[PDB]
Amino acid sequence: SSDEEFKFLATEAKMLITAAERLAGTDPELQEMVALIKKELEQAERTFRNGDKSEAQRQLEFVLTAARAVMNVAAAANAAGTDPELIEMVLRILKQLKEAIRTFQNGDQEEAETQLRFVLRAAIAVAVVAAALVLAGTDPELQEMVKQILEELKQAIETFARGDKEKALTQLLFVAWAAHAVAMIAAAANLAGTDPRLQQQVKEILEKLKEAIETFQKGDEEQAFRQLAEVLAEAALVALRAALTN
Amino acid sequence: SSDEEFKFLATEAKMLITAAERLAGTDPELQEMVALIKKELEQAERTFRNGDKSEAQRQLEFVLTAARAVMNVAAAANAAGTDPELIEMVLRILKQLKEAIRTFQNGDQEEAETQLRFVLRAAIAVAVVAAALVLAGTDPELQEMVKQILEELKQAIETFARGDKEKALTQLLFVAWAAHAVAMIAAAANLAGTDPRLQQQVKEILEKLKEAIETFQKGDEEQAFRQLAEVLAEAALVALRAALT
Repeated sequence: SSDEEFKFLATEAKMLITAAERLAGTDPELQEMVALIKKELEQAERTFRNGDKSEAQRQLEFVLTAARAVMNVAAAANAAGTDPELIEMVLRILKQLKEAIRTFQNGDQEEAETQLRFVLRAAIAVAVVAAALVLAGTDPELQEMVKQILEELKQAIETFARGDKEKALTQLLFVAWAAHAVAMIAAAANLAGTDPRLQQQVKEILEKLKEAIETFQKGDEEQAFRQLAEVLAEAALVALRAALTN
Repeated sequence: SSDEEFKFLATEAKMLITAAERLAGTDPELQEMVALIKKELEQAERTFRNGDKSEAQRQLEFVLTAARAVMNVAAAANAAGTDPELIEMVLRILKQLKEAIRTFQNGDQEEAETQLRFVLRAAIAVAVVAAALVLAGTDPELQEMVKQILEELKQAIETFARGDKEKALTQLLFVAWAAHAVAMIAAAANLAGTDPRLQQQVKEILEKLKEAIETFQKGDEEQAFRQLAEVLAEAALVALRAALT
């Protein structure tokens, strides 16, 4: 569609791969996925130099989203440490990413792009959840919430594999925001320290997040999504307040 | 065009509007921009009920990108405080978002969508730098680095305004990853605390990022982008190490 956009896409794609290669470390599964996506990047470059440029761009745009996914998965695998629940989720997201790449190579591009839209959001959510658990430290209330978000992401991935992609997409949207909220609450509690004023505001916002999850599980989706958007804003503000004290 | 996709985009777009309203506070310029995007959202919902559902989704997909940009701008202005450099970039990005919305309303949808590609990424960048400045505290090296990122972002906005959209997008891409790098390094410096061994690693990684920016300013973009990509991974790894102590 444009030579200028191709070079721009190729530059960021190599950047995601370079970071993914480093974050993958010694894990053979992460290294295999990065090399697989890297070979798809170089295949799109040969097609741009030789054959169809508009087709090479569509392959590059797919490669870009796969590179960002594998980089978040690799970052999630590092922060996950030895937690089996997080490690298990990294494996499920990796397998679905590999299947989507095969589906794109096979020619079913619409299905593969539909799959990666779900895979990319799940990869970012598990990275944010993994960082939240690390930031939570030894706080039991924070670890319980992070574990509660993890199982919700597990149900969304399983619902997607069952066939109901629409319901799984709605659940993954809720999981993605609840993950971003708990990561800021955990960062707030870390930055608060021994300050009793900020540590009290963290518990209150943490209670509002649990209520938003309970609203989603009950059935009121419209009210649950509104409650979560409010919790995320408050979590960012309390994290800003705590960081200003340091 | 799909009904389930439209309902999905509308739910997410309302989430961004809701969060942007709280982050904007009493800012009259921010709340006005949120209200304009919110009215475009409701306009897309009315078209979905009474007219072309395919055109309503195309409008809603533009609204979603605009709503995510105004949320990051509100978060940036909230975290920026009275910082004049960050304030200056906030209204410049806010101004560009306004023109792109009026462009979409005039019928030129392709030019408006190309504008939001620059505006959204710039809005996320200025929000990350603003969070990096707060995490920096009084650290002069982290403050100087944050200012260096903001200068590159200023050049990218001005180059985009002067016509060369290609060069501006390349610099804005560098600005975005460098912004994410300084935020993780500043978070690592905060999480390290009084650990001299960890602060040396944070200090050295900050220097590797400074060298990456100098390679970009020298003209060698290819090597500068690889260096920035390597620094970003190292910044994420040192913040994890600092958090585990």
